[PDB]
Amino acid sequence: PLESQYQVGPLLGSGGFGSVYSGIRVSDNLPVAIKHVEKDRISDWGELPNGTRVPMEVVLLKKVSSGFSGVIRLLDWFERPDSFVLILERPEPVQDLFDFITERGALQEELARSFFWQVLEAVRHCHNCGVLHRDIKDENILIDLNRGELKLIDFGSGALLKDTVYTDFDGTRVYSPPEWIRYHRYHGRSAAVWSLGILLYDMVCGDIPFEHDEEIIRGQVFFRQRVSSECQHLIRWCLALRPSDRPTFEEIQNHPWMQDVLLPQETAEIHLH
Ligand SMILES: CC(C)(C)Nc1nnc(-c2ccc3[nH]cc(-c4nccc(C5CC5)n4)c3c2)o1
Repeated sequence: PLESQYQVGPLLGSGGFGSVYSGIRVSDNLPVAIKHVEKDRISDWGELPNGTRVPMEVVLLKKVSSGFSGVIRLLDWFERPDSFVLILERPEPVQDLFDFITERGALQEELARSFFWQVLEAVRHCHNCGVLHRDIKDENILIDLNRGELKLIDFGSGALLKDTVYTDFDGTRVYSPPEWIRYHRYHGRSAAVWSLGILLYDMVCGDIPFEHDEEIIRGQVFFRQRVSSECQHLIRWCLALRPSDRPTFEEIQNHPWMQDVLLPQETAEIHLH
């Protein structure tokens, strides 16, 4: 099944719950990415329409797959005795937003606006299709350098979206909201908005605002870089301590800092080429 259909490049990276290889489909030469998940390391098992037990990442990616390219395409998946293999789209040339920010330091605001807008569009699409990612960060965002288009990746910490409380959490501590640190309780939308504020701060400052649990709970945001007041306001709003004080996605995208956003293609010519 697999060996025939795909040629395997080197490793692209690995985290908890996954290892990802660069790869090529032999039939069309289409660039792919090949993700392997060990069954013994899966803490959160999903179920398909078929009534078949597979990793949650597969459930979530199937639920969001259609014309929309702000989320990574799941092309195919396989089961093996001890593992699962996911075939995912791979743009070329591409670069991880974590590496991209590392290289450039603070992003100019025009570029941050485009990037953050596209992530917001992506996350809205996820919620629309019933999916909550739970690990929004620079590491889980890819830049298609030719098209200036961003893509959410790694739904291995994700869950079905629900409007009731979540008591489990598998994503990145430093990106997690204060309600999780203190009460091991949160709600999806409000918690995602927090992690997006961490993301925006990362984009405009070159680094994340908080390292320890104590700083997260204090919720005081210091800017080490020149950032506009409109941008500051938005970040501080997303990073409100009390979830109900956080903006909704509509209110984020209607904020004054998010006006006159560049199209992706414009974003590439000015900022990436
Ligand atoms: C832990 C991590 C980020 C490796 N998990 C992950 N899960 N899926 C991917 C994933 C899926 C499709 C992809 N297509 C292209 C990449 C890729 N390209 C360049 C650099 C990177 C590194 C962060 C992994 N990924 C890709 C990754 O990564």
